[PDB]
Amino acid sequence: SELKLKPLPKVELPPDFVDVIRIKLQGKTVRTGDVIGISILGKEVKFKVVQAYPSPLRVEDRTKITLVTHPVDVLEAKIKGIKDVILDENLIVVITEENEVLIFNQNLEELYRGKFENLNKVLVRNDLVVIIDEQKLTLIRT
Amino acid sequence: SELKLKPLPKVELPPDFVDVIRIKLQGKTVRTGDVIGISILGKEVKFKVVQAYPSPLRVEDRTKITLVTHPVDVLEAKIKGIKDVILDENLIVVITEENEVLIFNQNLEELYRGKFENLNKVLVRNDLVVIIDEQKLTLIRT
Amino acid sequence: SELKLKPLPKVELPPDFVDVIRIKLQGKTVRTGDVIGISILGKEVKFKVVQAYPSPLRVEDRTKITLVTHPVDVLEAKIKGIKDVILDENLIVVITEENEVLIFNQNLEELYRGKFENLNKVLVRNDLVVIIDEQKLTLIRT
Amino acid sequence: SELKLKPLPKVELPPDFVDVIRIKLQGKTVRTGDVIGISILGKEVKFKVVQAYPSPLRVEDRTKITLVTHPVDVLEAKIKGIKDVILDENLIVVITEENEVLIFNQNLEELYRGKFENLNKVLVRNDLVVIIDEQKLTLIRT
Amino acid sequence: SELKLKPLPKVELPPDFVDVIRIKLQGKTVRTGDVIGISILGKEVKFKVVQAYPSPLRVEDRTKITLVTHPVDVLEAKIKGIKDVILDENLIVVITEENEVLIFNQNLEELYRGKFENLNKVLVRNDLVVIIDEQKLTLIRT
Amino acid sequence: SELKLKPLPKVELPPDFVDVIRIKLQGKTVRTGDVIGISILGKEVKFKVVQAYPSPLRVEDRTKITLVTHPVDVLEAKIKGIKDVILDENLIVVITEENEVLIFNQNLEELYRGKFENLNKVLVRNDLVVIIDEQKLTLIRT
Amino acid sequence: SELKLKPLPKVELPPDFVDVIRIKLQGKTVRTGDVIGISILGKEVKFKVVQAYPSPLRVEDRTKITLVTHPVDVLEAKIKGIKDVILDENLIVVITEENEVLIFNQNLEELYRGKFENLNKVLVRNDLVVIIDEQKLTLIRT
Amino acid sequence: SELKLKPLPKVELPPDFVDVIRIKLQGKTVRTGDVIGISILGKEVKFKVVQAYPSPLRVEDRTKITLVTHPVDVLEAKIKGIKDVILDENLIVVITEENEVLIFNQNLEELYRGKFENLNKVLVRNDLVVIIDEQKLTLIRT
Amino acid sequence: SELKLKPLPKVELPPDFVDVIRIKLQGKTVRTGDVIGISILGKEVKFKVVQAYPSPLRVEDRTKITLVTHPVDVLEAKIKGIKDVILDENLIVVITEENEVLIFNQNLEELYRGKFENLNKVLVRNDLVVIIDEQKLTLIRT
Amino acid sequence: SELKLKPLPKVELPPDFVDVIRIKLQGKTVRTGDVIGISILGKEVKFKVVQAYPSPLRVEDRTKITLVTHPVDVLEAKIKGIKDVILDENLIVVITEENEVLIFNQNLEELYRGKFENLNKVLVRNDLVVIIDEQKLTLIRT
Amino acid sequence: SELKLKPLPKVELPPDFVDVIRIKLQGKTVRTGDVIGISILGKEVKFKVVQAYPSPLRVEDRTKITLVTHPVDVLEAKIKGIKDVILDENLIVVITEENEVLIFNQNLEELYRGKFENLNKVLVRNDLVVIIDEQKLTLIRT
Amino acid sequence: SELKLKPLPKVELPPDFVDVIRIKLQGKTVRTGDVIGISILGKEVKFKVVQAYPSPLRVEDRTKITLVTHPVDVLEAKIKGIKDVILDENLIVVITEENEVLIFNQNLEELYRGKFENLNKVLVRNDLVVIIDEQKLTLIRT
Repeated sequence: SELKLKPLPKVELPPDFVDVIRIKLQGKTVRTGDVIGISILGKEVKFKVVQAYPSPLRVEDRTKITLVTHPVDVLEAKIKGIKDVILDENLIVVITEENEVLIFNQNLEELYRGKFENLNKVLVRNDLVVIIDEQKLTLIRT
Repeated sequence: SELKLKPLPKVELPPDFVDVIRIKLQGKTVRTGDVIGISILGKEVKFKVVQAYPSPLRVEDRTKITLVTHPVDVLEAKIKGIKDVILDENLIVVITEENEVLIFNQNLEELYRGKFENLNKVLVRNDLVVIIDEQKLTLIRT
Repeated sequence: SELKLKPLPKVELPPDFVDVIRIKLQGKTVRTGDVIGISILGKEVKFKVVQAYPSPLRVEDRTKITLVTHPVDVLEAKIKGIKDVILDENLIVVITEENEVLIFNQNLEELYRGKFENLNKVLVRNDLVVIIDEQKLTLIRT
Repeated sequence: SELKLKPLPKVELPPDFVDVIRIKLQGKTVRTGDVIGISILGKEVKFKVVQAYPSPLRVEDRTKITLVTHPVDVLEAKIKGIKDVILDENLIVVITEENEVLIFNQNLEELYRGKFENLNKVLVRNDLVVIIDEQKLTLIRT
Repeated sequence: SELKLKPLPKVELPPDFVDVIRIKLQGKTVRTGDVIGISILGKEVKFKVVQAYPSPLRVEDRTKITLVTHPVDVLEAKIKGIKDVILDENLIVVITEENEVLIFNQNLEELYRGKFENLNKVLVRNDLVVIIDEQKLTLIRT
Repeated sequence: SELKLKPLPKVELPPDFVDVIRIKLQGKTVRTGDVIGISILGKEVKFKVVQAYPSPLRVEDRTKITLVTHPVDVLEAKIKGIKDVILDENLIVVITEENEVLIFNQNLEELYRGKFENLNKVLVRNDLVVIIDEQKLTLIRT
Repeated sequence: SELKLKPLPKVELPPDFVDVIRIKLQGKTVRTGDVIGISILGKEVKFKVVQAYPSPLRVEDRTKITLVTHPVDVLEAKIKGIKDVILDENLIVVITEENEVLIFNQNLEELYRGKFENLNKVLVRNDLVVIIDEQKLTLIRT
Repeated sequence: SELKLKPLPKVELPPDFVDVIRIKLQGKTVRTGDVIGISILGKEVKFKVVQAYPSPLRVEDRTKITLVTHPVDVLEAKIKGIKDVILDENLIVVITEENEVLIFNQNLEELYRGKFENLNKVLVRNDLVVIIDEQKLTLIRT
Repeated sequence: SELKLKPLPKVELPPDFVDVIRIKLQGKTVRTGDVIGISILGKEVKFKVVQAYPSPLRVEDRTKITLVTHPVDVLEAKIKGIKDVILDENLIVVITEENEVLIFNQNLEELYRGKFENLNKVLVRNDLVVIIDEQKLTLIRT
Repeated sequence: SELKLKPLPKVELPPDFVDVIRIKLQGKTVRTGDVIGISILGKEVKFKVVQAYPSPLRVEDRTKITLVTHPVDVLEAKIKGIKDVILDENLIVVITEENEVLIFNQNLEELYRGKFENLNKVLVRNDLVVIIDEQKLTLIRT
Repeated sequence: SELKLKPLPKVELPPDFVDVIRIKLQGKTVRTGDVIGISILGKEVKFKVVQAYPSPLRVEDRTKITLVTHPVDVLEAKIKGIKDVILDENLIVVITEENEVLIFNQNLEELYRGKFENLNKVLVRNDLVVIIDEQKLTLIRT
Repeated sequence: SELKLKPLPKVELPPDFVDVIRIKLQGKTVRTGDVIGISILGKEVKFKVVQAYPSPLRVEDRTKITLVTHPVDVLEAKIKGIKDVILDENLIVVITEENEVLIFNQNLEELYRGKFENLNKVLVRNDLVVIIDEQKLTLIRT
């Protein structure tokens, strides 16, 4: 059991902070990507579960807990057969090998999913995504 | 059979509202872009059909219904044989196989429709669209 | 007990979704602002705990659960005696009545806290915050 | 009683089309934003009701019907007792007499509705809406 | 009878050009604001009727004709009691003393006209015009 | 004979409006690009002759009259053998196969015409047009 | 033989003024850019020679005279064998066959003239002109 | 009596060239903007009169002559009783004591001159000049 | 007594590392901006003292230590009697009670130091700082 | 052995200060970025080691010491086998031979370090770093 | 007598550098603003005479010599009775109490000097300076 | 002996100005690139020594003097085998064929010089220069 946590955006640390975390999170179920509030020294402190191994995970006394210190949010998305990726202002447009078009925002939240038998083009400009086959024009607004 | 819906007023919903929607829409025909009013907790709540796959579609028991929490709009324009598309600042220009030029705005409302026997090139910059054939030059001011 | 949850960014909804949520979240402890992953129909779905009443809260069979549908993140911060607020690009600068300067980012995460006996000025431009008393100049970079 | 209409596809019309439209609308109720399909020369053409004065209205013999060649769109939202409005980039923020805050986009689609007991100031910049009372600071991220 | 004409954008001038114009416009009816093509020296030349006195006017031998030379389009609109004018990109918003709102483009074509019993505010930003009374919010897109 | 007219920016339509137009324009001579004021229902209404076929044309009983509905100004200019067209801010530069350079504005008014025996280059930037042969440099400021 | 003229004050002209101008310029020499004063109705009016084709030219009876409205100016610089030209923000950079570099501003006023034995490349950005040969690097600051 | 001059080609001059110039201009009249050719070392060199103080002026022995390097130009327009001036992007707008409005470009070339009986306000933005009096609204499009 | 620290390499830390830091730094003197290397898990890890309140400070047992997860920098410049401060694009200009002007960059590195007997005004725009006294004008180019 | 130094406060120095600095640094080890305090005229002045060649270096008698008047800063980060680097707005992204990705800011402070087994492409835009392999897509939000 | 010199952009410093400078500049005449090359350690080094007090000055054994270290160019110009200063892009416009207008560039080189008996206004925008009295409008383009 | 001088920015010229300059520069030593103030007609006039042949040079009666008239600063730097030059805002980056990197400002003052055994890349963006070999990353801030 591994818990990789990231304080948001900071934490005042008491002595033996690991024992405290273990006691406060004892028996809880945790998944990768979760955000958990923990009462420390009388004040609420949020932690992003950067990684739970495995996920989900039940926090036990044997669970190893580490602090993540990078001032950056890491977000992942499993996508089968990525043909091309287009990047605009807080827009991420992914086209798959089977002509499926996906639209994500800055938090990597899936804003749009579409299937297109034929697929001539996909254009991106600012808030706009235009999808072109040989029968219709599809416009998607963010 | 797939439905992606979202409420027009951003009100809080009971989690089983999907059942109410299913029984209400059972056997009815739904297209992308439709707006359907449904009584919830004694008040009518309007729902926009963000996407229907396919469209049109007849709601069955095995139809997947999805709640959307983002202001995505999906617009379509049925156009036969799209050869190429140009995307500029709030202008969408479409050129077909039969040498037709169509001009849309950012809301996919048609601003112009035209046919050209000969057709060499099509240029777009800001509010201006220039169309070049073998005989004449056509200036279109948006 | 009240749980106001917001799907991120969407959820495919099964019949009797409330019973499912109640069963999956049964006996868990939840605070306002948390983000929880829930396995639904074989797929992981994240929910932002928009509000837990009270907070923290232990999910029981009597707990009323509602879905939040607004495509917007609401973030709150309790600050005693707000004298003035300055707003720049993803920067929120707050000055208190007792000459305390606070700097928040776009996620309302406290980036900086400072106490200043005397306080002549606070200036903001882009990434920069300049703090002026009668003894030193304090610059804070975001 | 006045109707301002425009065709959705920008096609060439015979000058007496208004008569057929009149026979179509004789005795019907029409509001601003309505879409009316009418057969012209054997093909269906959709017309948008750019404006109806008043709205709603029942078409009579003395109802004036006007063809519009400009791309104006008119949207309205009934809100009782509007105290103040802030207009930013594709954001419309409305504050009522009872300290209610509503946030719309450029299509006048509701992004948020919230009520606030105390209310000192409301600041808007880009995607950010800051609401300031005497106790806490509320950040709304669009 | 007086005709004030403007070449668009130029005219090659023959001897006794006044007699030429008089003969070519023989028996025609002319209104202020019209644009007329006249065959001069074997080439079509466009003239803006900058002013017809009176308007409309029937061109006779007694009609006095003068050339306007300013490289600028002058457009006029009679409005009783102008309270305020707001000016943006190719947008002219006029508010009268009796709360009438008018919206013109760069060619002074009346894009919008509205009456509002109560009237708190009128805001303009780019393509958007927002009108605020004490009952509803009106959004106008250009 | 065909007359394609566009109301500017709108027209209140009477019954049998085609007969009305035919009667009002009876015996008049019309060229493509003309703008004509016609008194309809007691108010002056401007019509752009979007196209007269042929041009010029004498309106007769056989003349087919149609209304144009596109919210766009279409301007045409016959140019023999267009080699290349350059597009900048409200500037349209056309180069012919016989080394002639033409410069138009946003209204397709011929601002400049020039012949150049030799012709190496034509560069465009903002208001400036630079023409290069093997003997001199020509600068044209708009 | 062609003259393109325009009055300096944009005042109204009698249509036959060209005749008077002709009497004034009979047998005289006219160049591009010249300013010619002519008495009309008892008052002097100055006319700029927008273009003289060719220039210089001797005015005859067969000289074509055109009235111009738009404020176009034509500037020329005789330079033998222009190899390439770079056009930047208010900077015109010319390179000749024998490796001569000349720098002009937007008024075609000569800012610099220099000769370089070897000549590899010439770079331009804003106020800076960088000249690269086989021996040294030359920086020219505008 | 002062002359500020500069050569048109930026060529190297002998330090005593001013004497030769003096011999050339003895007893002649020199104005601001004039171009004077003078033989130096057997080759003609053109000199622009950057400034003549005053202008016009008759050259004497007591005339001060200054060599200027920087490409400054001085343009003037005699206008009696200038009440106010508005300076925008390549537009100079002048309002006189008797409510006359004159519009110039960046070359001080007159684009428009107009008289208005009453005169409330004058607004300027980009290409648009709006004139507000007690009777009508006048739009001037540059 | 307060310490806000953050690691220079963004490595994962054991949660009780604060104990190690406390025992390592017990009785030592620490100032804001200091960089202190501390052995963790057999590897030296450098920690930047983001803020020490007060500074300097001697680490005790009751000293609060905070982990920071963001790239905040805190810079200070001790300057006696600061009258006013101007913040522009990457320039910070300070004016004191004793008429001293100091110029810093965005990293708070001193670019200029100057004293002025008389002192009227100080203007800042981009790279230029203009200083106006009763005698002379001083231009400072950054 | 070469030292390039500059004073932190921009004070006036006696020309022989380098001697005192030499006596201060005799036999000491100096690296790039070091800060060295030296008493001049009775007051301590800090000097930044802008560059040391080589670094580290031990000051000898034959060590060259240079006074610098330009505001250049030089930062370096030892990274074994740098495969590629992408430079955006205050973001420096480094990719190594072993497919390691490191993200730094404009102060060369480490924001992130991560290792990726497979690695097709890395895209950068504003605050966004997108990492694309054959299985998943990784978004890094700065 | 004081000489304040600044190396451009750096100087390698020999022992007893003051004696060296004194010997190399012995008996030379120096004015504020001069730039002098001095051979030091076998290499030419430029020094800007940041200040000579008095100016001019003859370097003698009594002359006090100091090094200036600020990474900034300081330029001064004595102007009697400065009423107002306007600052634009690389443009500095100064108006005196005796209605004299002076125009400087980024290097404080006097680009323009003008006297105006009456003086209503001075407006600055980019390269343009507009001067308004009660008889004429003066435009100065830089 | 030849002196090529440039007035900054102007010079009032007396009769026999060459003799005057020769007498005023009597016995002085002059280097290429120097700036010298000379009292002429009672006013200090600055001259850039554009070229001294040879350099340095002692002004004698045999010295030939010419005036340079270009309103531009010409700066030269001898660099053997220039492989590539990158140009940004007031930044000039030069890479030699033997992997030497040099960084100059707008005044061609050598801001940075570096040797790199291995050398993969050099990137430039605004104030930043990044240098990449196979062992370290070098960042240079301007």
